[PDB]
Amino acid sequence: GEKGDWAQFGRYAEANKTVKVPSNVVFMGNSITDGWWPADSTFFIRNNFVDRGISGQTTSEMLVRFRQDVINLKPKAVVILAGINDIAHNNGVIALENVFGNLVSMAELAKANHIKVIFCSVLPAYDFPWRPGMQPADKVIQLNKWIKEYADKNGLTYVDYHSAMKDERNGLPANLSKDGVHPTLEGYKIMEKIVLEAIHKTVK
Repeated sequence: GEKGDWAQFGRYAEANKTVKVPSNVVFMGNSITDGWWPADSTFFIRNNFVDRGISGQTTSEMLVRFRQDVINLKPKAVVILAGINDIAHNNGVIALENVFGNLVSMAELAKANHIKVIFCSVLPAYDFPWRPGMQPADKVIQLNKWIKEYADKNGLTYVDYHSAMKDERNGLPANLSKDGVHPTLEGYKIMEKIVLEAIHKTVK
């Protein structure tokens, strides 16, 4: 089995100790959230957002890490962008319904702790250069259909990055992404506009 810190509790354990609690908005995510600070170093700080993205993580590590990096920070809301690394099988094979199930468990834990959930559409992806031949495009669309239907049925805000960034093959175009999965600064600026509008309408 695993030898190290599987859920990567060690990544933000120290950072959490100097976060002012109760906090404002926590961004929970994978490499897309983790890549935001190098692209725009003041995005989180100028909006009083807490960045808790960890490269390569699936919804499974996130559900386990959720208590330390979200619940214990007592935020008004949590912005969740997750599922692409589950589609890439980063933590092994997982059925798409079980990926959705992990997101539902995060939503239920947040609601039980009086945290508003802001769900984000999984970004378009046509192929994983690091995991070829997985055909993720339609899997992303199926997962987003479930996320959106859950968000609508439970009065949660849905952030549709996917419709704003997709090309004709339901992937990311070269100007928005270097690997067709992780955004460039141009892609992050599209995302910034959409998520800021969603947060300001949800969080007062």
